[PDB]
Amino acid sequence: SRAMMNAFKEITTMADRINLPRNIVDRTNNLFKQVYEQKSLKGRANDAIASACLYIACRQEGVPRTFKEICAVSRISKKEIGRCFKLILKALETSVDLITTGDFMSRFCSNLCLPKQVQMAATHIARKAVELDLVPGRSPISVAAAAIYMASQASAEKRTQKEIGDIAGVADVTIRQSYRLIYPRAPDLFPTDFKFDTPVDKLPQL
Repeated sequence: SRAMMNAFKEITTMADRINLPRNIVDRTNNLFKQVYEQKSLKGRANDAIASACLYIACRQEGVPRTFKEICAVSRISKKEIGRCFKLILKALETSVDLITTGDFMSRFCSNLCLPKQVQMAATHIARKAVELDLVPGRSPISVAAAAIYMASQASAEKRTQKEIGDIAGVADVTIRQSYRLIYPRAPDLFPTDFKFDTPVDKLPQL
């Protein structure tokens, strides 16, 4: 047992750089030990397997912007976390898709001190994203709550998957399946309003 003890130090060191509490460090640790012996993770990326697990326990509630942020905390082969991620996600998808309807108001989506600047900026992204059909996996209203958590990372306004997506009582497959594939290689969905409070000029991924 060696790499196993090395993946536990990368699971707690990653949450310490994401500004998250030990709560996310308790899920990323139990997430790696639960998928550390999978039939596709003999041990070729202890830091890449933990980073993904972090994007899970945090995407549920405790991560601003999106995975693009949970990645800035880890730098172990960014070409693997993407794969190993789909593996730790299949072992625990979610099964929350049971609303995707109580998000048309978009008024209670800013109960965490969020500025309307990102509220009108998010609608602009889902405006051309839903009108162009880039990821109609679930429904259109899903792009509404996914555009709110997507604008938080491009409107110089960071938030949390909880106060940004959980407050929408929509579904985890709406924000994660809305941007999971709503861009070819960047957020080029803005119509012209979203001036891009943040200087990303290329902020893909949610």
